[PDB]
Amino acid sequence: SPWFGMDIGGTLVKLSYFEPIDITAEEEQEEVESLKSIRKYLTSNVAYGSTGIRDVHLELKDLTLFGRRGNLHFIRFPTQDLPTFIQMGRDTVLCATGGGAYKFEKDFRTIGNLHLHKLDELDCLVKGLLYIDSVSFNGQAECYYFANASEPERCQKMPFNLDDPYPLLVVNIGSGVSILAVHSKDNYKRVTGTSLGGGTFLGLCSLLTGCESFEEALEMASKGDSTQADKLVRDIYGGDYERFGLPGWAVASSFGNMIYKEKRESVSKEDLARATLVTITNNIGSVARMCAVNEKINRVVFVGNFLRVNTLSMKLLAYALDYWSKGQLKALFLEHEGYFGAVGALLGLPNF
Amino acid sequence: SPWFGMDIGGTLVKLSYFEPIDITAEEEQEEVESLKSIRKYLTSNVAYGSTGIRDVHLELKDLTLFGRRGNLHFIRFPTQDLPTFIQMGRDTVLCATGGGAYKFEKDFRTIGNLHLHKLDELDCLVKGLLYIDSVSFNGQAECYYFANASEPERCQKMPFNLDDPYPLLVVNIGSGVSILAVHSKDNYKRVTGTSLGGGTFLGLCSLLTGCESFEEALEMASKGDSTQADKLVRDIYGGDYERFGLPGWAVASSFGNMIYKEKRESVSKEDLARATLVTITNNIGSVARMCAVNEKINRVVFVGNFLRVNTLSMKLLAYALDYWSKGQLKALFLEHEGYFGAVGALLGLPNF
Ligand SMILES: Nc1ncnc2c1ncn2[C@@H]1O[C@H](COP(=O)(O)OP(=O)(O)NP(=O)(O)O)[C@@H](O)[C@H]1O
Ligand SMILES: Nc1ncnc2c1ncn2[C@@H]1O[C@H](COP(=O)(O)OP(=O)(O)NP(=O)(O)O)[C@@H](O)[C@H]1O
Ligand SMILES: N#Cc1ccc(N2CCN(C(=O)Cc3ccc(C4CC4)cc3F)CC2)nn1
Ligand SMILES: N#Cc1ccc(N2CCN(C(=O)Cc3ccc(C4CC4)cc3F)CC2)nn1
Ligand SMILES: [Mg+2]
Ligand SMILES: [Mg+2]
Repeated sequence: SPWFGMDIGGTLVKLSYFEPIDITAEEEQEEVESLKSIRKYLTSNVAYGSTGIRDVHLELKDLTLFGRRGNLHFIRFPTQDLPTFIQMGRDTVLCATGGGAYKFEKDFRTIGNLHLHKLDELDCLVKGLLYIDSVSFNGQAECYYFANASEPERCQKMPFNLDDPYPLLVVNIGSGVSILAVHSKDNYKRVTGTSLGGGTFLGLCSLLTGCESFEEALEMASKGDSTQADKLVRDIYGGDYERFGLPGWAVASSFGNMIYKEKRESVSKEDLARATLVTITNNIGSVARMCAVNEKINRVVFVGNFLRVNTLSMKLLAYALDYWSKGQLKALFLEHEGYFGAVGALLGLPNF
Repeated sequence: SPWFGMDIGGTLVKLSYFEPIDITAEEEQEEVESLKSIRKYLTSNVAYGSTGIRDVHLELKDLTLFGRRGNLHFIRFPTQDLPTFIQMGRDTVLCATGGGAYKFEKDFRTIGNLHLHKLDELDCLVKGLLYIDSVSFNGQAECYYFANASEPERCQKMPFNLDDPYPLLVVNIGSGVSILAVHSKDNYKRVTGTSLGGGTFLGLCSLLTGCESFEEALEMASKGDSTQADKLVRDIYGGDYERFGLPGWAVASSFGNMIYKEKRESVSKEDLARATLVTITNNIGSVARMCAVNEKINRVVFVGNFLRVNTLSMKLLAYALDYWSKGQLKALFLEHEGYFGAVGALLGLPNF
């Protein structure tokens, strides 16, 4: 059957699909038309229906997997549209992770003779992350950081080597946030999590601005000034709070200037969008910092699709983690950050 | 002069005023009419102007302070109205803390010959907290907790002894949040803080519901169902996430159900108010838990005026801290929780 791994999250389904490129003359004959139809449908289209997208820039080319050569593809669509996906399927052994592997188990079994194997999401995350870093991103680094994140005229994306990846703090920013401490390939734990994640950004942003997509929320945020909504240390002290080394620009109270009616009446949608992004991002960084200090881990890698096409939040994490840790922690990022669970699920295929 | 301590915060001014009750016959003669006017104005009124309030239930009666007996009064008004207060004053040595002791220093000096002594807010907090617990609340405990916070038919306020108060984690919930680690009477530090505090509750609540006061925000929240806005673990998994011991009722994504337009169209203002309260309160508890674990401190005391007339948030903190710490941390509360800085400032009077 086709080789897939699927991560069904609260918001997005992520699918990794291995396309064989070493099909022999005989193998092409002994392939049933439905399979050929699936393969050409997936490789000849970049949009699937109205909401499915293949992230072509992420494709791993000429990967050797399970003794075959092929291309590894990365595909996403909203969990809300999983009924369409399953209905297309009713027109295979499926390794699946994420909460939806449990929630929609019975729905996947409406596909006759389909074998569903549920795999744990944080176990799939770690395996897929380590795997993709190991094979490289088509010879480039999978992992990167922002050099000189405190100086904007210097701040720039730079590769980071994870050849000895342990220990590692993994911050998975999906709908919510899970924080993992990875000590070895088989020794890892979920430290804690936070409820203020990507779904909070998008949910609050939609309530406050009427935006109707993640991308629109980011576009608004890019044009806004969060300090129109937030109360800063300098709004309370008139300057820095020197005694505890708090700079005047630090946010003392997120949305704290919105207690004044006249400020609520002058704030723009874009300002609110940016304050929402800054609020969520700073809280993620601060929780990550506290977990890193507690776990005695100085490398903090951020994954999940909150950071997809979201350089604002990545740069804010890079600057804030370095600034508030006095340079003791470094923020790391991965090119395939939304897809590690799906890859880890695909990697469980030989166990079945 | 009258004995005052003042804490000028980002949102509220808190004032502690010592009323002597041992005035002798001669002392009453040698008292100038303006002073007599101030004392009778403060003791014969409970509302001052349109926005000042004396919290009569908090009064400490027949306290011995600086070798005199008197009553200690607790008074609050919005920082926005400090210009009115200063203008009334222009119709004394003032010990003052909070960010506004710095920001409004020049304004206080418009009162002729007034000596302003700025004192550090976290230093005043610790001194005032330890002092009030030491003298008791008119013979009752200043400190309390909620017994059996996990069972609602049993949950009840109970006194807690702080006679050896160290070590102590103090979580000061004002506009934002400061977290203090107190190891002794003279050994304490600010561990960290969070920007998601009382001003975030009130600012977001006002944006989302149009409420026009803290009390109205709490009244709305009391009638709402936060699960109409939040995405829970059971919304993602269909039940518990057993592998990591996450119950189905845990919030996976605050406001995470608001990414769906039809849910934004059915959610009530009250639901949004409660989701705002729950979001802020859970984040405060979770940050407090992480700091307590890092500081190796198991007693966590919550202060500041976010918790004033706010039993919902107190009970949520009590339950959440006990539940998520598996009973290793206990949430503590103080009857005079908004006023410790003002008291600590008053206690610095003999140094000048
Ligand atoms: N096209 C998109 N649609 C929706 N959300 C998007 C999109 N692109 C990025 N995001 C963001 O990515 C988040 C979801 O990230 P993701 O890692 O896929 O979480 P999930 O796995 O679906 N949720 P979870 O069950 O908590 O692990 C959303 O909350 C948004 O902030
Ligand atoms: N009458 C009220 N008016 C405004 N806020 C209130 C009131 N009663 C309670 N609150 C809450 O109490 C918070 C302020 O608490 P408080 O401890 O007085 O902070 P502050 O000292 O003024 N701010 P900060 O400079 O950060 O220390 C507000 O954010 C509200 O959530
Ligand atoms: N990555 C990462 C990362 C990102 C942010 C972060 N912060 C920790 C420090 N903060 C704070 O104390 C926020 C704060 C709260 C209250 C006050 C009172 C007026 C005195 C002042 C005041 F500043 C702000 C948030 N930590 N880490
Ligand atoms: N006092 C105190 C206190 C209050 C709350 C608290 N929480 C820590 C545990 N939380 C979490 O992991 C929140 C969370 C995030 C993501 C997910 C993913 C679907 C799997 C699931 C998921 F549950 C919730 C917040 N901790 N302490
Ligand atoms: Mg996920
Ligand atoms: Mg204060």
